[PDB]
Amino acid sequence: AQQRTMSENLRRNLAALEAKISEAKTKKNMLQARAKAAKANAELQQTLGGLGT
Amino acid sequence: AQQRTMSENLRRNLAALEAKISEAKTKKNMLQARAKAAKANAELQQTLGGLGT
Repeated sequence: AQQRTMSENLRRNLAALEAKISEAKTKKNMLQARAKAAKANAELQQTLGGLGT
Repeated sequence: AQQRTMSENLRRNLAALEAKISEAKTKKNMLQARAKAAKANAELQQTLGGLGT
């Protein structure tokens, strides 16, 4: 009875981590592109304006 | 008569130790798993949150 309670606690939190990794991988696809876009846009904003060289 | 009283005292406390070792072995089975579970869960709680890296 004790083992069964302990195992359930472990069985549940395993599912939570696997779901969490899935959540991270799903975002990581789009975040990488967001970071690339932002820098190029920032470089462009300087170009459009007079700021810097 | 003296020997018989002395021997009984020793005979009894032997049974108590053997029972005590049995009590320890029965718990040790489940305690080891409890200790493993707790650490992995703690590591996971940091992951779920923002705390640490």
